[PDB]
Amino acid sequence: STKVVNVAVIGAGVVGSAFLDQLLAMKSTITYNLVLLAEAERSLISKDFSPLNVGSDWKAALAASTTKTLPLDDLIAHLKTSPKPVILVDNTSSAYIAGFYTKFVENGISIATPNKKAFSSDLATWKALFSNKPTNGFVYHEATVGAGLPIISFLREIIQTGDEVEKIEGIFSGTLSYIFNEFSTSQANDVKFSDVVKVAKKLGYTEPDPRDDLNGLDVARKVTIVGRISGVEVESPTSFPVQSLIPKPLESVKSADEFLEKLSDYDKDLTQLKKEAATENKVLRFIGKVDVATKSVSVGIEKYDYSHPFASLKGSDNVISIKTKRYTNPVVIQGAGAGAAVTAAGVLGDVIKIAQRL
Amino acid sequence: STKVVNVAVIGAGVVGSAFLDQLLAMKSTITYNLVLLAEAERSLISKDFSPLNVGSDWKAALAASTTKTLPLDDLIAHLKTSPKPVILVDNTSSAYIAGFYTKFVENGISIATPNKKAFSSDLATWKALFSNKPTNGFVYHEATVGAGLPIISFLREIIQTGDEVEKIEGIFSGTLSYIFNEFSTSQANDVKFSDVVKVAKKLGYTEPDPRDDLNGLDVARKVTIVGRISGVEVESPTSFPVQSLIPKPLESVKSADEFLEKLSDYDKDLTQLKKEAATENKVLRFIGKVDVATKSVSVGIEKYDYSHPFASLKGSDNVISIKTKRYTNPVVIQGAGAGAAVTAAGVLGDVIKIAQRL
Ligand SMILES: NC(=O)c1ccc[n+]([C@@H]2O[C@H](COP(=O)([O-])OP(=O)(O)OC[C@H]3O[C@@H](n4cnc5c(N)ncnc54)[C@H](O)[C@@H]3O)[C@@H](O)[C@H]2O)c1
Ligand code: NA
Ligand code: NA
Repeated sequence: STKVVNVAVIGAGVVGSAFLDQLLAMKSTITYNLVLLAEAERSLISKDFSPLNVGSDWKAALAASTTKTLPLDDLIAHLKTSPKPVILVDNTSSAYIAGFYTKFVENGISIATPNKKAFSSDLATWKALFSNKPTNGFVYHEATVGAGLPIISFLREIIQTGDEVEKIEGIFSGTLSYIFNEFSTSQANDVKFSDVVKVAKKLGYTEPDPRDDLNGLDVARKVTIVGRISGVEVESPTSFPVQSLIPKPLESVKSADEFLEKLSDYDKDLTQLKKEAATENKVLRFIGKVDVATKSVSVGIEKYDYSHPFASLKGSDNVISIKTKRYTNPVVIQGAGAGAAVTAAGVLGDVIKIAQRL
Repeated sequence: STKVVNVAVIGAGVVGSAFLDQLLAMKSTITYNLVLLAEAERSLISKDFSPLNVGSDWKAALAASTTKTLPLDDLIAHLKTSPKPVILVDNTSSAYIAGFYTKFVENGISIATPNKKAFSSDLATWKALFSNKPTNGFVYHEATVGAGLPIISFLREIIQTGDEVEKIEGIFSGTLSYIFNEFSTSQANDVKFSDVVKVAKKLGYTEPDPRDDLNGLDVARKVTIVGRISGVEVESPTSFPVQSLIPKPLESVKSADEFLEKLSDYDKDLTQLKKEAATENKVLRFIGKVDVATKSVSVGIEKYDYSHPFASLKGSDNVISIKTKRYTNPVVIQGAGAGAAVTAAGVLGDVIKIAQRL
């Protein structure tokens, strides 16, 4: 519905710029007018709400802008006056922006985003975002868990029709999936955890500092989200057991490059844990888990039989196994769970779901 | 104020019945009014367009009605009269009703359905899926391929995003998935093809006459749908290779129930193939296949290694493997692809998409 929608983009980084390219080249019966292109420093803004005149080369326009990005209270005071429904696309991982979601929604502005923040913080924030009071903006966050795979929309659809989630488990980290798919295979191999890690870092399958992947916070925020969708009132990303791969108190002691070279000093444990699993004919994988019956959520290493689909993941795919009252046999979804184009497409897909809803 | 959508249902069988229950139970910010229900010669029609007063038990109310079922032309006329957008839900498998789809849509009546007829006939009939006219209802057929799994919506989504499907292949028949799951397994099986069908027949996991499942026509039906969505203009479900499982030229004979009793005479070929695959650590599966580059579509048996996702299916499960420009590694979606509840949930899932879009 509404043949004309205004899109307000925040974020022009790795995911953000692919998103912009996809949004600006998309052909549809619905007209999507870009009215904001904000970055940390500069920002493009249509005071008019008419489409920003950038053709398909927004980078030169943005680079040439000396207008400072508006503080969110100012941005909303402006966007709320749009003559057509507005959709905020938050392509950042900003706590600051996330902190403003509720005010966006309350001002009738919808949100499409991969930012996990607002969905993995306060439990009241969460409820406020999905209240759907009249005229308030709709909030879509498909890309928060599983990038562009059809996961969250599928869960929400299912729950709406009356189905009930009972158990979920999955590998929601592309970096950790890669590491384990390499570190623990069916074939017995004496590969060290430290070697795989720094190898992953060199190939670039890691955040600049691998510790931002090994701590499990990323996977913990995603399970917080999936758990709450499943009806488990998870308090926070740290209110349940989250097994960190960062070697014990030798953690918040080091500093980047130090951590890496210092890591090899612990391959002992994982080598022996992997061995015991190779005894029980299982492999090690890093998972996120939800159990609604027991209202128990968790993150960490778990063993999986060689037959299990988790042991045959290709590359660094993500996977979610979903058991509900109706799907007694698991619904299993695999595929890239990260990557610029695929993640931006999931966000774009969310923009399309909102555009038809408005 | 509250958005309202009137729902008109045709068919209260295994699926429709689950659909109706789910519909009357669902709680949403949008109000769905059941304004018409038709099953065989009995219909419940709210001449008022107010929600049918089915009290608690809609079955008892349907059975009590003395209102005859309206010819389709009179049904359309009546529906055009509704004060609110109407969504027709065809829970039949009728090629006759299917034949009236165009009339419904060009008259502003939307459609949600598990009925594959209209989508798997000739190509020109399929082309009539785009709102050539601005007063055209929508057409959703999610449950036509893979029950309630997120397949068709996912395919259409990424395509809109700019992605391009290159290859697809999956198990699309619940019955045939069940049969091959019993017949060809990883753990040294030994059952006769003959026996797998006879039992699937008694449990009612196959059409009253399993030949309608073995001729492979149904998967060809769903392949025609997927292939079209993928940009391959499949002429019809019989314009491409389809491997039939009804024993050689010894099908166009039997009086039907005769078939089952004479089937045990040909378990040889498949028993051989079965053994061979096992010898190779592979399993046998009946699949559908589409290749967009070569515009090649087909269905039939294929072998898969024990660790392959197509070897992890349970009972009536089915799967689809999608390789796209962005997903070099396929995203694989699996789970129940048949069954009252899950299918009805797929249809209601579409009813909800349409309602939000209206
Ligand atoms: N990189 C991946 O593979 C991947 C996979 C899934 C999800 N994500 C998520 O996608 C989002 C985008 O990540 P990314 O890789 O593009 O990060 P990035 O750092 O490359 O881009 C972030 C952008 O946000 C801008 N920004 C930050 N704070 C801002 C503010 N207050 N106002 C305006 N602009 C602001 C930055 O200037 C930058 O252009 C994050 O939420 C990330 O967690 C990333
Ligand atoms: Na996702
Ligand atoms: Na489906």
